[PDB]
Amino acid sequence: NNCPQDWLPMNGLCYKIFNELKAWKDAEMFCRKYKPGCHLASIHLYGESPEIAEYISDYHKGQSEVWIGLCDKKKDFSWEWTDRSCTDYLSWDKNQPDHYQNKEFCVELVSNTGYRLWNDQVCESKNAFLCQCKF
Amino acid sequence: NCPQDWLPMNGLCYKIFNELKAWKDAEMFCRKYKPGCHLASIHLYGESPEIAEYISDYHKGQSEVWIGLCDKKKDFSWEWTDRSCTDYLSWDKNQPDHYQNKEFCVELVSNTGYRLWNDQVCESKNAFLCQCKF
Amino acid sequence: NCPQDWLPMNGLCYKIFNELKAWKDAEMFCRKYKPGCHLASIHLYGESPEIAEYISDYHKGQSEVWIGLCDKKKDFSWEWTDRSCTDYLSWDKNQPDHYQNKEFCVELVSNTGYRLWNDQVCESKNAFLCQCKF
Amino acid sequence: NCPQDWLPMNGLCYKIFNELKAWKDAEMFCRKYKPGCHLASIHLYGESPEIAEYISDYHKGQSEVWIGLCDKKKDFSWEWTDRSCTDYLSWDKNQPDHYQNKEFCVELVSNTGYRLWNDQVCESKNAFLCQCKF
Amino acid sequence: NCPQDWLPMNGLCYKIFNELKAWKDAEMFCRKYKPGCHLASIHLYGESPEIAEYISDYHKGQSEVWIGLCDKKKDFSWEWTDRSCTDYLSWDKNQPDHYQNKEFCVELVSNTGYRLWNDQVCESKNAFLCQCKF
Amino acid sequence: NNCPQDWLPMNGLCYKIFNELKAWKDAEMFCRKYKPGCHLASIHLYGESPEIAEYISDYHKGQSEVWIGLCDKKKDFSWEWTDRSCTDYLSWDKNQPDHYQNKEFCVELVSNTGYRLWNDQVCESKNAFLCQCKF
Amino acid sequence: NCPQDWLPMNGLCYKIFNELKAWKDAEMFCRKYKPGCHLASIHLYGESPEIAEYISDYHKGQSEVWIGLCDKKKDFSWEWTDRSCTDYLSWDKNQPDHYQNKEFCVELVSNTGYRLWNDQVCESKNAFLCQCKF
Amino acid sequence: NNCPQDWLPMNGLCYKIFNELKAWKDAEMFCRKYKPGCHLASIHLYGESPEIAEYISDYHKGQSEVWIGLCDKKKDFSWEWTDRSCTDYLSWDKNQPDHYQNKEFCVELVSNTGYRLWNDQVCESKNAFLCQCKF
Amino acid sequence: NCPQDWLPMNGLCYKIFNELKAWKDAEMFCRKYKPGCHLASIHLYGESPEIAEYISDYHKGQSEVWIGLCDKKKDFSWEWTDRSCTDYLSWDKNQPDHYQNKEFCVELVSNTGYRLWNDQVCESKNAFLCQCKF
Amino acid sequence: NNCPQDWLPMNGLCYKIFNELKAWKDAEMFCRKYKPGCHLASIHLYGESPEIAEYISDYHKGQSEVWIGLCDKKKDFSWEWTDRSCTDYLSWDKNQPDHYQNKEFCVELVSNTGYRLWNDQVCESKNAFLCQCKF
Ligand SMILES: [Ca+2]
Ligand SMILES: [Ca+2]
Ligand SMILES: [Ca+2]
Ligand SMILES: [Ca+2]
Ligand SMILES: [Ca+2]
Ligand SMILES: [Ca+2]
Ligand SMILES: [Ca+2]
Ligand SMILES: [Ca+2]
Ligand SMILES: [Ca+2]
Ligand SMILES: [Ca+2]
Ligand code: NA
Ligand code: NA
Ligand code: NA
Ligand code: NA
Ligand code: NA
Ligand code: NA
Ligand code: NA
Ligand code: NA
Ligand code: NA
Ligand code: NA
Repeated sequence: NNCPQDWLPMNGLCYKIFNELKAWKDAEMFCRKYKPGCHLASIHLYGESPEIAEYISDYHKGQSEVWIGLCDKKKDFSWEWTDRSCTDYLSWDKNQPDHYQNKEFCVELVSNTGYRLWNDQVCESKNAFLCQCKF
Repeated sequence: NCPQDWLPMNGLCYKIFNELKAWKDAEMFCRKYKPGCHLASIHLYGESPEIAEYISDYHKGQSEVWIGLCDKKKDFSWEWTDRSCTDYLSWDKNQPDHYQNKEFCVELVSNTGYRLWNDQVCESKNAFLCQCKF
Repeated sequence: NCPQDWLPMNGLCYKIFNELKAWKDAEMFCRKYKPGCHLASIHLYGESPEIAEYISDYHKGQSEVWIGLCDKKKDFSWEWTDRSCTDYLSWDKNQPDHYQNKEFCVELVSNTGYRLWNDQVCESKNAFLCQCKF
Repeated sequence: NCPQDWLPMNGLCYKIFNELKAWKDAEMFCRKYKPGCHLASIHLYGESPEIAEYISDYHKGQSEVWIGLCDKKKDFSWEWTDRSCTDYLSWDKNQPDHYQNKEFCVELVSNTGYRLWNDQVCESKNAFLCQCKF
Repeated sequence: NCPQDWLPMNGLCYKIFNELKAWKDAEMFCRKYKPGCHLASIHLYGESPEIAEYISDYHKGQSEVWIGLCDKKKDFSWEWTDRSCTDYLSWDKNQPDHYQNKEFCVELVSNTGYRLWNDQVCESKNAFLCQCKF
Repeated sequence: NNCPQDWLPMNGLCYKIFNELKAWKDAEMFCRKYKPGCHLASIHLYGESPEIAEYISDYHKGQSEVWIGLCDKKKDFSWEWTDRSCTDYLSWDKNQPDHYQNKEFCVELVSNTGYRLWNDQVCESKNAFLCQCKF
Repeated sequence: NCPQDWLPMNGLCYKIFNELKAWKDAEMFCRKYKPGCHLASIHLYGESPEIAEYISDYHKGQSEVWIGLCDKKKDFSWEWTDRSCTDYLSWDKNQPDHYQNKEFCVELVSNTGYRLWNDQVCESKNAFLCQCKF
Repeated sequence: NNCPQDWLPMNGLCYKIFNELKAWKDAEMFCRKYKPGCHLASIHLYGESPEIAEYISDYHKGQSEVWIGLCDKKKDFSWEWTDRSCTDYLSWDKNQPDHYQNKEFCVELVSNTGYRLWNDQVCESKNAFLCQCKF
Repeated sequence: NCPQDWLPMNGLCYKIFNELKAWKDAEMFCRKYKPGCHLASIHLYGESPEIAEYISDYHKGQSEVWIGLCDKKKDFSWEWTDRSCTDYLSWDKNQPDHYQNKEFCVELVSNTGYRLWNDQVCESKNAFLCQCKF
Repeated sequence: NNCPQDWLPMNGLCYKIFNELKAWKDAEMFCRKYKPGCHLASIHLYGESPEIAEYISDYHKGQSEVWIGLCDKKKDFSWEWTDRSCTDYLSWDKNQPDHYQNKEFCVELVSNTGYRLWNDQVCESKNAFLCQCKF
């Protein structure tokens, strides 16, 4: 909050991009075991996506897509944040979500959009990821 | 304003200690760890999931977990050690029950993921969850 | 900022209405009573007993009471009418049950003091609890 | 947001009622006077002298004053009727004492300026102080 | 702190007016209704459904609804009449499109539940949503 | 809720001048029984004296002094407000308090100073008085 | 906060009076209107347009408008009549100018839309804008 | 910052017990010279007393009593805090303050009560003491 | 936080840099210095004097100072790089002037104490002022 | 608010006394060049005086006077703070300000009154001085 100087402060939390390529579950547990009170980031405001988007475009090593903490654990278009927050904001890319081949149930940030809009993607895909934390 | 090995939550800092201690022996450890600490208190439906998940990830152990709830008068009058109000409950199946009329301290049950509570014999030994102001 | 025939609670204002209406009819009655009204939403363990006592003291009859929770998708996707977050639950025992796949609207149960919820058939004509900004 | 005939104190409204009534009558009178009303609960040192003058000046009559503190278990475990915490005591000398046997309700003592408390017979008729939320 | 025929939201008061007026008339009507009023501005993602449901319930008739957003410079430089920041957008599919370079005022689209926007001829006669400060 | 329109709003309390001439101990009781939560006025900040001064000069109908709620109930220079507020501000006139002839234990605003400065006075003197209320 | 015919702005109420008066008498009228009123003061870059528009809408007839800024020392020390700090300026081009003709009071320039300031003779009858605390 | 680690944070202030035995005036000056903005502690709420009590009982090495920043320098029951705070709260033990033999004008916390209640005491005695600091 | 070598003002931390850079190069420097950094934005009349004194006492050289205001689409539409609104202006005499239609980036004028603004060539190597969020 | 330990926290700012002797001109500049966002101290509340008065008395290594950031630049009783704050508070000493021999235009705190009250004195006089900083 109280954020480290290599983290992005925003609306009470601290956000950071991780360039390692991990599957969605791998990345979630990475954040949670990084420090108490960490998850894959949640978004809740129209004005948070641009600030996140620009931050990734400036500190992202590579071009890998970026996981965030939205999941469809019931495979029925009921999307949930892993920080147990409330799905009160959506920023989907065109024609998404689409459950392509019924393989996609996790959510990434699309590089083509500036990491601004969301896409549902195959869980086991190995991407970069964005942790959020309380400090 | 917590140390980076603690859980921030609603202005206080929480932490799981893996050593085994009796309820009283656990409360005293927290109190003497640093000025202004106690066995943790819970006051919101939302704090119960948050704690359960923190423990399930950082509990370098196996056992159940003490919290600072005690039936002092032994008549279902549950006080917190930190002297805060008892305005929230999260019991397990058919708890509290005073099994053998020797159970008066409260623990977090691992079979529930550490979300529900059970009254247990105070002199038994578990891990515990401290609660500190920093 | 709320009239005296209503209960003030956490910035919003509630009132039990005794005329029986089906779930849909009740929601719309609140909506058109005044701009910014819905069937009530509940978000804290502390809000439940305060609503339960208000109903008991001001409710005429022993009928059940509608609240703004329903499953529009008919698959356990519980959504409040006022679009607030489903961040709290107080289900009765063995609920929700989707009994005979006719129950999709949630009521407060009378013989629990109105602390616990039950999903019920939408056409059932109950009392209802409005929630309004002012 | 208090009306003019009430005392505004710390976010609640307080008013004395001079009609003589037993304790359970006083509590239910407030309850049904308006939604969100009970007998007064006192929580701060600074609140006792403020209620003290208010009653001293607007108590048209001469009686003791019920407040919403009672030993519902009859074993010196006192609870407020608004479900609030018991985080403050302001007893008189030699109180509480369960004198004789049935002194389980709490009254404000006129010989203290209505500042200190005495436990008294449930069924005794007194003036009473409602607190409400407007 | 709103009247009852008005919708309270995030510190301001909103109301739908069903008389059909061109954009500049609708702005001037709000302005003269009471000091400190303008055609509504919208600043949060959650504000849109709130307005969308209000209008649907209270829109006597069937029209598009003016809001206080216009492109005075006729070059995609949209400004709110209340001088607030243009920190939020909620366009309909393909809009804004400056059709035939004659569309510079913003309306709410009934075919989206009044959630999404379209740029429209300013002289078109629409219902309108005033926004006042009390 | 707010103050009534014939009252001065200042820092959460309401103040009104009353031109009736009363003894200090009658002034206090008039205020206390005007409405629950009323006492003779209490002043706590440097900037409060000008606001109270100007207000009186405009809505005062007379040339009398004005009682305020400061009292030496002990008769030994222990000045206390009737509202139980903190004696954390002083604005004494020249050579005050004086305990003139061991009879001056109640405090009045001095019209000769614009009603900005205080004077300890005989309590039985009949002056105007300033109430202070919570609404 | 305010009455329904006043402009609420940043915790105060503003209102224009179309009667013509000399500066001194305008100030006197505001002060004896209601306790806690003066000629208006301006402190933020963003307030001047908010006032400029309010007047342009509710000013009947035409003239210039007084505000509560003057110079009693007769140099260039401008003091508000509400004793607030002179921490914001907004003069018209080449103003102030002491056009030694009794020019020591400030008015709003209709040629700017009532946004920028000008020093003009005190005795000149102009309209005025009061600033009240409700 | 907002309280070191061996200090007790409470209601926006920091507190610490010093077991070095000192006189009441000596203890005051010790605090004031420890850091800018320090005094012998001040108590203001019914709930503050037991939090202090529990803290002292746990962290007080030694057995003596404990000074707090309340004294009667007018020697007439005019009790005032050294930090200029308002005497808006009392917590005396039974039969105190008793000005025993007109020697007692400084205040201490009483062991018999768990350091919860107060006692007026000879200002020259040697007790431990409780500092209070803004950080 | 705000390091002791930065200027605290209204929740953000500002620091002068004396290394001479083109405007884009100055912006990309800030953005890459620390997450949450851009060229400075200014929003209050009172912010301009405080920035001015800071630069006059801490900058080295006599270069004009860049800020993050830019006419990106080159039509007198000035936007901040940190995405805050353009609600404040402090232009210099007869500025902006798009001189020779080659000036689209905004600098501070040393000849005004670094208080007023001027549009300038985008690659004019100047000192710059970063605005960060710690 | 984030004051280091050698500074006085008060009402959101940090203050410190410097015993080095410097003129008013020089003292104001040393503060401003110490850290970004510094000036000679400003005072705005009745209660700020005794809190400053006591801090200086405890930490002043000298017998000298103390500069504050108040001066009459126009030279006509238009007292203006150097931090550009409002002159909303006065604490003038006895028979001050007095422009003694039309030479005194800057303001100091006098040791006579425990550094509580103000005197206008000579700009070029070399006194101790008090800085005020945002941290
Ligand atoms: Ca997809
Ligand atoms: Ca058990
Ligand atoms: Ca059911
Ligand atoms: Ca008794
Ligand atoms: Ca269009
Ligand atoms: Ca006298
Ligand atoms: Ca002129
Ligand atoms: Ca004693
Ligand atoms: Ca230029
Ligand atoms: Ca002098
Ligand atoms: Na988030
Ligand atoms: Na807790
Ligand atoms: Na609700
Ligand atoms: Na209460
Ligand atoms: Na709006
Ligand atoms: Na007061
Ligand atoms: Na103003
Ligand atoms: Na204290
Ligand atoms: Na800024
Ligand atoms: Na200051």
